Parts: sequence; C-alpha cells; structure tokens
Amino acid sequence: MPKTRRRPRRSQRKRP
RNA sequence: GGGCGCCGGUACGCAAGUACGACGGUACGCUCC
Repeated sequence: MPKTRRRPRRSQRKRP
C-alpha cells in the first residue's frame, strides 16, 4: 500500500 | 481532463518522513473516449 496522506481528494475541498 | 486512490509543495522537520481542505492537481497505479 502507498504512503498515508491527510488532505483529501480534491472533490471534497470546498471552502478554503 | 476528471474519479477512486493518492501526491506535489506547504507546515513541522536534521531529510526524508508524518502532518495538512496551505492552496494546486490527477501526474504516477487502476477506471472512462
């Protein structure tokens, strides 16, 4: 499995 | 191009990491023309 991330899949990121 | 996974680079760091909707994708692994 690849490295563990935090900021999600772009689609989610609404309000800056 | 976009999705899902994820990442760059931004924090933090000794450098790689681990954070992180800093703010930018979709590269690279699959999927749809």
